[PDB]
Amino acid sequence: LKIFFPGVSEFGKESILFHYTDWVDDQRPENYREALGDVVGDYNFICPALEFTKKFSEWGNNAFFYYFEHRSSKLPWPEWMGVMHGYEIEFVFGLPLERRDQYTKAEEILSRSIVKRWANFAKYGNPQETQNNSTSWPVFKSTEQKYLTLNTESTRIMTKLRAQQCRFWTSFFPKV
Amino acid sequence: LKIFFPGVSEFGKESILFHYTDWVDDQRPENYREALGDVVGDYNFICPALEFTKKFSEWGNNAFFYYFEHRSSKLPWPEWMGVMHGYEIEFVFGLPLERRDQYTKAEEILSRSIVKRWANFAKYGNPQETQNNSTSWPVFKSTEQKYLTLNTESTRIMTKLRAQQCRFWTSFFPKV
Amino acid sequence: DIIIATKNGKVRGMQLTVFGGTVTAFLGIPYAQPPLGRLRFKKPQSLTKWSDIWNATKYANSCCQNIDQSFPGFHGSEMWNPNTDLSEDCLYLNVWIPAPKPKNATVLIWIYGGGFQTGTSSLHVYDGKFLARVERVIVVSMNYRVGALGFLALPGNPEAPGNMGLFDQQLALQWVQKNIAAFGGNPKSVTLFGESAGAASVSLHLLSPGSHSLFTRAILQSGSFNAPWAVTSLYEARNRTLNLAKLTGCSRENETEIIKCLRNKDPQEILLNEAFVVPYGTPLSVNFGPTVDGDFLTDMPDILLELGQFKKTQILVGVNKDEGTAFLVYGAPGFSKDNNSIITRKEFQEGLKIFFPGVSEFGKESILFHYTDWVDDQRPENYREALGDVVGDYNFICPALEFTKKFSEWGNNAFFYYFEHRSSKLPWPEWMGVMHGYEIEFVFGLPLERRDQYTKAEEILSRSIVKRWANFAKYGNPQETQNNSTSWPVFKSTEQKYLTLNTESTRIMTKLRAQQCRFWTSFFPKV
Ligand SMILES: *[C@@H]1O[C@H](CO[C@H]2O[C@@H](C)[C@@H](O)[C@@H](O)[C@@H]2O)[C@@H](O[C@@H]2O[C@H](CO)[C@@H](O)[C@H](O)[C@H]2NC(C)=O)[C@H](O)[C@H]1NC(C)=O
Ligand SMILES: *[C@@H]1O[C@H](CO[C@H]2O[C@@H](C)[C@@H](O)[C@@H](O)[C@@H]2O)[C@@H](O[C@@H]2O[C@H](CO)[C@@H](O)[C@H](O)[C@H]2NC(C)=O)[C@H](O)[C@H]1NC(C)=O
Ligand SMILES: *[C@@H]1O[C@H](CO[C@H]2O[C@@H](C)[C@@H](O)[C@@H](O)[C@@H]2O)[C@@H](O)[C@H](O)[C@H]1NC(C)=O
Ligand SMILES: *[C@@H]1O[C@H](CO)[C@@H](O)[C@H](O)[C@H]1NC(C)=O
Ligand SMILES: *[C@@H]1O[C@H](CO)[C@@H](O)[C@H](O)[C@H]1NC(C)=O
Ligand SMILES: *[C@@H]1O[C@H](CO)[C@@H](O)[C@H](O)[C@H]1NC(C)=O
Ligand SMILES: *[C@@H]1O[C@H](CO)[C@@H](O)[C@H](O)[C@H]1NC(C)=O
Ligand SMILES: *[C@@H]1O[C@H](CO)[C@@H](O)[C@H](O)[C@H]1NC(C)=O
Ligand SMILES: *P(=O)(O)N(CC)CC
Ligand SMILES: [Cl-]
Ligand SMILES: [Cl-]
Ligand SMILES: [Cl-]
Ligand SMILES: [Cl-]
Ligand SMILES: [Cl-]
Ligand SMILES: [Cl-]
Ligand SMILES: [Cl-]
Ligand SMILES: [Cl-]
Ligand SMILES: [Cl-]
Ligand code: NA
Ligand code: NA
Repeated sequence: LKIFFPGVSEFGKESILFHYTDWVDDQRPENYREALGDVVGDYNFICPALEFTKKFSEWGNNAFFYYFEHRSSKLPWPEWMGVMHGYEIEFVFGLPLERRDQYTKAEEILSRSIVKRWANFAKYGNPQETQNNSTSWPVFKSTEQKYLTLNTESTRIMTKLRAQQCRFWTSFFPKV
Repeated sequence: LKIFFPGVSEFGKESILFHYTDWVDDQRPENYREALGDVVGDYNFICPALEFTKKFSEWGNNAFFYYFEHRSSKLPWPEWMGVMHGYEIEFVFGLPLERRDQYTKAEEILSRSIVKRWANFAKYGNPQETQNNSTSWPVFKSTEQKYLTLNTESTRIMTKLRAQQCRFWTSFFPKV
Repeated sequence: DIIIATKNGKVRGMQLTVFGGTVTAFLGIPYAQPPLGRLRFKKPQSLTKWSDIWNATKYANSCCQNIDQSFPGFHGSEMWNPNTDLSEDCLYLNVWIPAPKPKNATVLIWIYGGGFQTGTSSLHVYDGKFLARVERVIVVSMNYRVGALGFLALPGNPEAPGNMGLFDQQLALQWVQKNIAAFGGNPKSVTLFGESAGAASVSLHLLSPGSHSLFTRAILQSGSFNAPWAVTSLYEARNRTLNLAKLTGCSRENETEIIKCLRNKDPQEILLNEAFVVPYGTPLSVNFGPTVDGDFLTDMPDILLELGQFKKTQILVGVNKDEGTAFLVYGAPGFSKDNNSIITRKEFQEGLKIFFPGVSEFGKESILFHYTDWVDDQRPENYREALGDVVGDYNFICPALEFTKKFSEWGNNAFFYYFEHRSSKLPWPEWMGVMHGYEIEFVFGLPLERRDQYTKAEEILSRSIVKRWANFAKYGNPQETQNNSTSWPVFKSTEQKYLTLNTESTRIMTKLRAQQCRFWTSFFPKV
């Protein structure tokens, strides 16, 4: 926390530790490894993207939020780093549509779908994949905060990503 | 804080200090004297009474909440202790209706009104003073949290007493 | 060196250090032909075009006007008196711009009050250099003609049509439309703001077809055109124009001759006679003000308001906690700024005669009935407090609240403030409380100057108002979004939520003076 939160009241940092280390439970050895990464990505990316989406949508425009959960079959970084920052891009750009290329079959399908949703969004303002019985992507509203999960198995509609974490980053931390 | 919050993580207590000492501004010499009392009465009385009232009312019953702001003309405790715990009782019981007794005129009127509201509540479930162009006492709802202020000058309808303080006592502190 | 090219010529401004930074100020830019001689009492005539550099390096002449001589040497009163020479050649304006030159800055245009009989844009409390520095808006202010010179009316007749001084403001809003891009300003984002008669002025430009496209939003501090002092009737205006003629031996039979005669008079002769054009007036008399002229104002403005005939845009509207007090030392028996002014019932009564001259007896008993049902009859400052509430509720507070309601019923967002902070530096005594006119220095940021003996809580208070005023102007929403500030709710009929402005805690409340204004608003207009 000292690395990532340099100045950084001591109480600021205890507060991050308090929020992120109420273990369930204190047994699991990868507890603190998993907490540091969530701290970093929730503070830096996830809550600020969710807060932008809320505020933006409160002025009346349609907004769609995704949660990307697929780890590349070809990721060179180790397993513990999971679904990393930067690693949806090759799905968005379609690199897995190139079969010459050693991605799984489920990855081609996954990327074909994202490409289609990205392109429908661009042409028509609506990120639907309309042909293949795909889960329908609901608009994101304050109040419901529905988002769509992107993964090889089943995509889901869920609500209020990191509600508890981001209440922390969003209401409390800016105060310290 | 050590006196009132004995065991009492150190971080618990810093958190109270953080919440209650963001001065506006750091100039005022009675800043810390005023903060300690608010800490004590918000934690011990005010937020728990407001949370009870909310939760109770969420099940459908009419609920009325008052904020008593009048300091007795006869208070023996010093001025800085202000509108103290325990000192509405003599207004509720009508002691100021006894003129023999050295309370101001505005205090007789104030107590006559409370007596009337207390008694109408008891007989009719509605704490209104209906005859003397009195401010009407709105029910307390979650959502609006309207309450009525009781004082000699003008009674008011206000909303969300100590909203910021009690978010602290109510959501956060129980965690420490 | 800082020269800006305008449609009529180049103008040179001056640099100013404010808070370790710099604002450029162009004080004294002319915006119309001087309204002298043949032009006296006429609509401002557009400005000719000058080669060479006009130097805008000091404030210009203030318009001719009577001066407050009640309290010589007293800063409370004399802070409002003019501080540049009086002259009929007073049609000038001031521009303050952030340094560096902003790219497309929001514009705040100030319109001073003074009962339409007095005032000037060059007062210290109207100095927009703090706003420019702090919020990087552009501040513009203008002098416009006051008294008979600015509002004499002989309805229909262009030699003295009425409302000239509102036309002066207008022609100034025009100069901003044509000229303010040159200065880095956005003509498409202009907010008018003004206090007292200056606020009534802002509210009539909301009603004037000719002003519709010369601004975006409006702020009205302690004033609106539905206040009882704000519009002179056609009846009264004629009486007054003829009474003026009579008093200067200018009675004629050819109204065009009355005017030619009045144009031979000299400014002092005219000024000197204004106060007596009415059999009696009050400390709140507006002898020569706005009239329905069929030009600037096309119909009684109460009718325009009721029937939704005004520019559709957001408004910010406010009043101060003790509007009425300042007037009581100008003629109410037993009042004085030099003591605590505990008056008697019979004094209260004689005071209603002061403020409510004609004035059915029953009208006045009705005010007494409404305002003297004591709770309770014990308190010695009871009648002192009632007279001031009477005066400020009738004259400012209820008419501002009624304007806000009616305006908002047509669909626009509206925000209402209740200003409750008394200046740590107020020279007037304590009993006069939060006085009319004393929010202005907070709005203009004078308390941001620490050199200056305001408390810390006052700096913070003014920084916040500045921020809310500026967000309103740029974005139509008077929020202070960064510092966990109370959120300012829109004002709706039905709820009538308003925000309180004070050093301790700001609140959301509802239905300011509900009981008082039911009185002024439904009942009194009947008497
Ligand atoms: C409309 O004007 C007349 C004019 O009366 C005035 O004469 C002016 C030149 C000026 O000196 C002024 O002070 C003076 O009163 C008003 O008529 C007057 O009204 C009062 C009360 O009604 C009488 O006591 C005066 O004697 C009377 N004067 C004359 C010569 O008729 C009239 O009141 C006015 N209307 C209003 C009330 O504004
Ligand atoms: C508060 O002062 C007022 C104002 O009148 C006076 O101003 C004082 C400060 C003092 O210089 C005094 O001599 C001056 O006249 C007082 O009202 C006055 O009351 C006096 C007492 O007889 C009357 O003579 C006046 O008519 C009246 N003045 C007017 C024209 O309004 C007032 O009595 C005083 N009261 C206090 C101390 O509460
Ligand atoms: C400056 O911005 C211009 C428009 O900005 C305004 O839009 C208005 C409708 C109003 O809402 C204001 O409050 C906005 O700020 C734009 O058209 C101009 O071209 C811009 N000029 C520049 C940068 O030179
Ligand atoms: C739709 O379905 C076909 C066959 O089932 C498949 O080949 C293709 O990848 C799908 N298209 C999209 C847009 O996902
Ligand atoms: C109602 O009013 C009367 C007279 O104004 C007063 O004596 C009494 O105290 C009031 N009653 C109540 C219930 O407050
Ligand atoms: C304008 O001011 C500048 C000061 O440098 C100078 O050129 C000149 O004296 C002025 N022009 C006048 C006085 O008309
Ligand atoms: C009145 O005489 C004046 C002299 O200029 C003139 O303005 C006007 O035409 C005359 N009005 C009439 C027709 O009486
Ligand atoms: C916001 O907060 C800072 C520090 O607490 C303060 O210096 C500043 O005055 C505030 N800004 C506004 C717009 O009130
Ligand atoms: P304002 O301009 O101060 N004014 C309204 C008439 C009070 C005298
Ligand atoms: Cl475990
Ligand atoms: Cl799917
Ligand atoms: Cl989650
Ligand atoms: Cl302080
Ligand atoms: Cl009441
Ligand atoms: Cl509170
Ligand atoms: Cl009393
Ligand atoms: Cl606040
Ligand atoms: Cl009120
Ligand atoms: Na915390
Ligand atoms: Na009546």
